Amino acid sequence: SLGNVLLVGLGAVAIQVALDLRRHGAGRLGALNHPGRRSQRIAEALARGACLQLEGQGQHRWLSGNAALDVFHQDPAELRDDWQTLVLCVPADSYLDVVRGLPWERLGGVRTLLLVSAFIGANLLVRSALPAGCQATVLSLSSYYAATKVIDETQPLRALTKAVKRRVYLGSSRPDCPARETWRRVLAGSGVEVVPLATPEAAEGRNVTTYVHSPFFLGEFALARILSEQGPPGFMYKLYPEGPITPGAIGAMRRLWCELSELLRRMGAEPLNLLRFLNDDNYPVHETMLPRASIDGFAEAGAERQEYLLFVRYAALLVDPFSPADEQGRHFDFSAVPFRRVSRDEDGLWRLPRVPLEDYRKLALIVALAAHFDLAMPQARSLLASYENAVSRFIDCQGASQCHPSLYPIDSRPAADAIYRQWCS
Amino acid sequence: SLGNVLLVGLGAVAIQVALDLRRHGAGRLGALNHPGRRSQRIAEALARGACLQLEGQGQHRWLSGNAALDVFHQDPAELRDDWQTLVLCVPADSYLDVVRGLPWERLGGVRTLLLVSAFIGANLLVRSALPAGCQATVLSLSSYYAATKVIDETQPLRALTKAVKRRVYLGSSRPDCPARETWRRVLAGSGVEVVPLATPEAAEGRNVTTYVHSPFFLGEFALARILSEQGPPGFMYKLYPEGPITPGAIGAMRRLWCELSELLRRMGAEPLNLLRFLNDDNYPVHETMLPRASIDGFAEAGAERQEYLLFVRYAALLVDPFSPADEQGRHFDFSAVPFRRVSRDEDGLWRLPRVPLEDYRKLALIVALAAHFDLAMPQARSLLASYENAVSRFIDCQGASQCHPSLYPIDSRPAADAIYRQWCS
Ligand SMILES: NC(=O)c1ccc[n+]([C@@H]2O[C@H](COP(=O)([O-])OP(=O)(O)OC[C@H]3O[C@@H](n4cnc5c(N)ncnc54)[C@H](OP(=O)(O)O)[C@@H]3O)[C@@H](O)[C@H]2O)c1
Ligand SMILES: NC(=O)c1ccc[n+]([C@@H]2O[C@H](COP(=O)([O-])OP(=O)(O)OC[C@H]3O[C@@H](n4cnc5c(N)ncnc54)[C@H](OP(=O)(O)O)[C@@H]3O)[C@@H](O)[C@H]2O)c1
Ligand SMILES: N[C@@H](CCN[C@@H](Cc1cnc[nH]1)C(=O)O)C(=O)O
Repeated sequence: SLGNVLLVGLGAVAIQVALDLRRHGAGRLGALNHPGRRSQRIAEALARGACLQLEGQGQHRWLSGNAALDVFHQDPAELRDDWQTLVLCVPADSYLDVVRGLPWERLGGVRTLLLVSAFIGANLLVRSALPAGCQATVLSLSSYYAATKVIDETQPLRALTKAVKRRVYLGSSRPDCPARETWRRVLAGSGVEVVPLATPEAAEGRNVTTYVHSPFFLGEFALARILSEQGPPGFMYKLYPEGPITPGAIGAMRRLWCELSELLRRMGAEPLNLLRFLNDDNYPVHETMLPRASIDGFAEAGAERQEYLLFVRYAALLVDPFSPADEQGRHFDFSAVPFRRVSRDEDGLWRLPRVPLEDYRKLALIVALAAHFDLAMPQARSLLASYENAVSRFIDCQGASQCHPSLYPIDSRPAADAIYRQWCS
Repeated sequence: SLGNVLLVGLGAVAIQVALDLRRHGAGRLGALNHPGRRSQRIAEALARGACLQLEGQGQHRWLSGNAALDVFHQDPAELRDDWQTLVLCVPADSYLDVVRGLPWERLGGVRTLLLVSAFIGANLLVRSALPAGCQATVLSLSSYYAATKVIDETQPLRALTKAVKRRVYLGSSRPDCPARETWRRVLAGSGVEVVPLATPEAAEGRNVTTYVHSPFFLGEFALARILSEQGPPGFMYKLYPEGPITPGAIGAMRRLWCELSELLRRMGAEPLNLLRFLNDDNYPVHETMLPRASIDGFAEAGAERQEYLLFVRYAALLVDPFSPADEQGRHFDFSAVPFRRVSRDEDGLWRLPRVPLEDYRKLALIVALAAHFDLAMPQARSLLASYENAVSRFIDCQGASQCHPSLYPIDSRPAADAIYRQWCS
């Protein structure tokens, strides 16, 4: 079945998954999280008798439950060969470090490894990093299937899920993989439809953040908010000047979707209809704003129409059109997610929030991979250089000695080269 | 050059105009307001010593002043022939009525008649009703040049100008007409730029409400709010579902602009660039939402681009992007102007607000006029039909005995025919 399940990285995602895993019945449930303040707080909470707790918000409160953890490790040396399934709940830009850091000499019994938020090439990269003869199947879930946050870092085991996707996709490094069906069931428990696809890259090409975060949060407006310490953070999904969404950002979104689509075709995977994907799998609007015919025909509609429809879609979501109206006729301000900004870590060094550091690193790797398929991806590269220039000016102003080295530019070509070699086996 | 000036319709517009007239320099100032409760209060206020009182709000505090009314009539037949200039400050739907009611055969001293909110064809309609040989020049202003309101019907001659337009247009029935220059200076005193055009219809075709109110407030969503009794009233300039703006309504806007522009051309008037007119004459947005080259090139853009640009324009104006940002990074909610709705009058009868009643009437005339130039105007007719069917069902439900006669069907063909006859003269 799933056997004993080890969660790697015990954050908001891991707690949602733990709930769904305990509904399905796992056998033993463990977690490994690298040493640090969070791990320390987790161990204290578990030692005081706490359990993982998940709160569903609003119409999701039916999801609420508690789940028990059998073992927690903040030290890989105590791991023994007790685990059949590994679930990576760490940031996706850390998958390589995490897979290299795992004690595989002690994990020979692992037969499945699930990437909960994969990107194009993640399955191949993880496999290139496995030890020789490893025969764990690697599974790529397209995106994390919910929106979950740890409310209060002082209660590190309590998370709140505010939203749930209608549907996600799941590929496997092993053809016709039986494990996909198990995960379909596991996630069905929280209301999500899991669509199995014949290839990990087909699933990885349906990672929603690659298509949305890249054009919106790697641009000038977003980085200016993110790299700022004074003034209001702005809003991530509002129109200029309150947020980053402009016709030019929408054009970037269209042009990058075309590039990513061509890469997926060159790796043997069917691209997606971006508008139907956003509307049908993530969050819809009314037929008056987006006609069903326009959604289904998006890929054939021509660039100007395509960009008009994407803009309408994001404008139509500035509020939640299905939320209840207030006394005055207003709907919930769905678009007001403030931007998280740079902050100083415990060593005094400036650090970047995961938006956009994670989005930058995923795209840099996808671009470097695409060069092996002779694909230049100029729109992706333009968004990379926009991020690089903004961060470089922030180091200039702030001083290098003040900045965590994750702010410096990272070389994606070794990883791309390992991905491509793995692909050509 | 203005001589003695008779203001016809002593309401908010007239008070503002009176003060602008006095700043420039005029003769005696008279007013003609037809009988009614308002004229009764005016008469008492005048008997108690009242003046015309203008107050400018905030920025415009410098507009404030008082002006004496030298004469007040309610009965057109009591007018003496001591008037060189007439200014029609009544609703435009009453221009024909007013001109037909005046004893022109003993008003041979009138040299100028100014229509303050002239619709397409208004100049020609007014001239239609003048006696042969009448030598008065008819001037057409594209629209009233401020936003003005009598605060309290208790102090009937005290008005509040809360804002002043950027620019209006003025055309004259007399080619290269002198009095045009005089009125340009008079209104410039308020801060508006007045642009003389070569014919009356060139100016009449630059009324913004014809192009915006028609598609937005004659549609199904706006009428459902306007005819609504209970529930929140909604917002005139927000997107569906909080307001009437949808891709479909923007399509209506583009198509109606096409139809109006062809009518103007057949009438000898150069039409306008809708996008340029909205941005430069009404409220601008930043270059990143609407590039100047896109604004200037709008007429030549192609229908899909044009519709996208129009939608961007209204979406960009959901908040005032030039308003100061608050602590949270939000701008002023410029789009939350609630719909005014039907209400019972003095006699208990349901009345429609000026929006959309005056807009329906203006558009009905334009469509009837256009038929004489062999122009079907199907978009305009679809909007008229939507209004008529909605208002017709409201009468069905409430009962005609409960509805004011202004809600009943109208036939604008007799006025259309006279405009056309005068135009062919
Ligand atoms: N949360 C969401 O709703 C959401 C939405 C979309 C996508 N995602 C995806 O899911 C990922 C996880 O989100 P999350 O919210 O669960 O994150 P999170 O709460 O920050 O948790 C990640 C966990 O992994 C550990 N971790 C972080 N960085 C690591 C590294 N370099 N090496 C090893 N362990 C590390 C963390 O511990 P420390 O804090 O101690 O490092 C923490 O326990 C996101 O990064 C993204 O890829 C999540
Ligand atoms: N005020 C603005 O800011 C503004 C802005 C844009 C457009 N406009 C346009 O300009 C027009 C005038 O506006 P307003 O605000 O001044 O309206 P108002 O306050 O209604 O004033 C109209 C005045 O004319 C009188 N009147 C109406 N019909 C008449 C007739 N046939 N003969 C003589 N007097 C008559 C009214 O008397 P009763 O009340 O007794 O009928 C009233 O005193 C409006 O229709 C409006 O669409 C005004
Ligand atoms: N949040 C997602 C990215 C997709 N966001 C949604 C829009 C949205 C979310 N909240 C307010 N608007 C979208 O673009 O369709 C993720 O990170 O996976």
